Amino acid sequence: SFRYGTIVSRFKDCAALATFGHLCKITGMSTEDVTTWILNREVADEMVQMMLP
Amino acid sequence: SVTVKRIIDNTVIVPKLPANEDPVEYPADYFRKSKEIPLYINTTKSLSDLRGYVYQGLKSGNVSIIHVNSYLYGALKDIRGKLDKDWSSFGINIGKAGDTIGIFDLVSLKALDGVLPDGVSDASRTSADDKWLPLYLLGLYRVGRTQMPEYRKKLMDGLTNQCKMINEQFEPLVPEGRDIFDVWGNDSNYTKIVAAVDMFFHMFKKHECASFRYGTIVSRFKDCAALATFGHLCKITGMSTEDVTTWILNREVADEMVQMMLPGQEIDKADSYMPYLIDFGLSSKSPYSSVKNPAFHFWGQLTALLLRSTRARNARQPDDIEYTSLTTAGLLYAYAVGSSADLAQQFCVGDNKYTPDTTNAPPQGRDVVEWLGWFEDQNRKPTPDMMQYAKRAVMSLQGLREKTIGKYAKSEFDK
Amino acid sequence: QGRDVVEWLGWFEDQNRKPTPDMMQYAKRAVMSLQGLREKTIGKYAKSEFDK
RNA sequence: UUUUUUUUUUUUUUUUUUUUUUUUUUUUUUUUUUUUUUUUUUUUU
Repeated sequence: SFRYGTIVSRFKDCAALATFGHLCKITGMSTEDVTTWILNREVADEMVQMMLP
Repeated sequence: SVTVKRIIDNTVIVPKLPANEDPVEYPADYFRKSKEIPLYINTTKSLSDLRGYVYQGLKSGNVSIIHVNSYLYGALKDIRGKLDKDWSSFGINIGKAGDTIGIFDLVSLKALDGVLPDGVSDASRTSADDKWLPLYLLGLYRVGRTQMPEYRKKLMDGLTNQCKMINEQFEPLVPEGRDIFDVWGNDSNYTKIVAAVDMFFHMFKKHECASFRYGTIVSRFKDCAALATFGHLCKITGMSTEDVTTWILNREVADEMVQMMLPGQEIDKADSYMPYLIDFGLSSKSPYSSVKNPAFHFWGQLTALLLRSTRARNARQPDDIEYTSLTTAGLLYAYAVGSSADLAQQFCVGDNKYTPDTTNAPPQGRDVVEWLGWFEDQNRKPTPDMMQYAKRAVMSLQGLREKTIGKYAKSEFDK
Repeated sequence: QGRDVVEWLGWFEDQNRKPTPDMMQYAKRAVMSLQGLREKTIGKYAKSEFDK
């Protein structure tokens, strides 16, 4: 129960990652199939940055 | 239907929903086990004292239900009522030729031994016993049934009925909302007293004390609304019980009808135990309720409405029935009766009219097969003419309540 | 004719996988004249989607 | 320097209750919030 309030530290300012998950569940597409619909240079860039191994 | 399979990987799934027993219980199938109906009149001590016990108790406070029961049995112990011909129901004999049977000529049996105040109360109250006090105690069962501001409009008609060569006043003061005298409804023995009062005076309509009936009337056919709606449909369509039966066009309405028309139930009998099946504790789940006839209730009451019933306006819309399928059925029936007027000459002066004298034109009369054939040829979809009939029927209905069939019907047909 | 999935899917095919204008009117009718409905319900969702 | 759901987790998710019911229906009645004595412009000479 100590989680209520301690929960907003989890993925704190990792919102971009969260919208990638969300975009998948809405389009219902695979993670890779969503990746292939990225059509702007600076959106590809950010994706590369977000996915570094 | 048995086997269903997931097509992606050829594996067998079995679809299943939770059980639902809670089955019906017929009047007849009860007297198969017991021959009597137990009336547990607890205390049988001092009848004059009880009159004061209930009077002072009702005058704001917690009057015991055990008390009033003991009172009512004492006050209504009039062995009046000259039996006209013969009285028998479900095998139990009650009357013969010229018998002088009273109102409690079904079982009495003594019970418990715990009483409240002890002995002689306040000798304050005169006779005026049987004259009005029993009417009131029975009259609170009528008022107790409801739960909307209609109470302070049905209790108003209680007080004005205790003046028939009487004229007194009132008793309690607290608003209802289920708290005061509403406890009594769930009393097996109290309800049994009310049901035996209604039954006695349904037979002895001419009797002086038959005024007790109004207040105890709401027990006759309690939880038998579906049966009432079937009668109403016959009256409003003008068709016979057989014809109406043939106009059932949904599988689950048919089932319900069959359930209701079980052969050995004495439902068409003049003076039977059947209408008091609930309050005499003969049944824990009426076969005849709206709850157990939801498809039939909706279908019957929707048609009734399209045909210009004023009752139906305010009927409850049930849950978990096929509204779409049911509604289009009801429409066909109403449209058919509303088109085909009966209209035949009845009287003459040696001068009669004889009836024998375009393509998508509706059938001549009110035969199901003719209309069924016509609906097929209409692509199994309701015509513009019948949709316009349904509109005209529902528009200009005013102030219809939430969750009624009237609200459903205006909303469906008058966009 | 009936209520069979294979059959209705084949008819949906014939309508290049997009809902018909009669279908849209059907759902329109089914949702218009729904009264006060609260936020984040499938009621609110359906009226927004089908009543415009 | 931030962060950028006036999002947030623990299950959950009819401002759903099942006890039976369900016309804010009771009709014993009886139903112009008609009534009789003419009369029948809130007409006058």
